[PDB]
Amino acid sequence: NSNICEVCNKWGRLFCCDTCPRSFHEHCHIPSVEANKNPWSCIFCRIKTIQERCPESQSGHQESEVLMRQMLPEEQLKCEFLLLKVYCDSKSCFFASEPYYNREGSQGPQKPMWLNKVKTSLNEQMYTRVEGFVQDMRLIFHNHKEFYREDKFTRLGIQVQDIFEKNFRNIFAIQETS
Ligand SMILES: [Zn+2]
Ligand SMILES: [Zn+2]
Ligand SMILES: [Zn+2]
Repeated sequence: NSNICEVCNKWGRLFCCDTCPRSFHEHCHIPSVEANKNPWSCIFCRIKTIQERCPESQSGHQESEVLMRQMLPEEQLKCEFLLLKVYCDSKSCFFASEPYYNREGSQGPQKPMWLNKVKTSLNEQMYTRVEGFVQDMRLIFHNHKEFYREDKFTRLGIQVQDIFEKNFRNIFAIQETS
């Protein structure tokens, strides 16, 4: 196995995947690494198994159809993985915890959102459809863009949204277009 966490790339107290070489800190993995389970397969392995069990699940889909899906186990899992993929980029540190807003010439968003709040919402099964999770994810970056205006710090929002959107199209097998 790897000697660093796959998500945050740091050493420490790591839990090792039994079906691939990846390793994780307890609360870096989503869901948090399970108490027992021998052997244990990580989220990457579990997502791979879904695809292998239903090869056709990789044929192209319409975003509109994906967003209306109910958060049954497999969609719950895919959303956990997509969130994990955002946390894997170091730039996610800017969006992880609860933000605050006091900048001259700007007003805070009406509905603040951050990655840890989405993490909790997923953990407590608060979303009934994929749409709920994707809306909150996109809100994080949209709140950022609006608040930071012409400061070049706005680009952090663009960069992390691009990671989200690429991984969304990949995980949910969205039909490729120009
Ligand atoms: Zn970690
Ligand atoms: Zn694995
Ligand atoms: Zn099948």
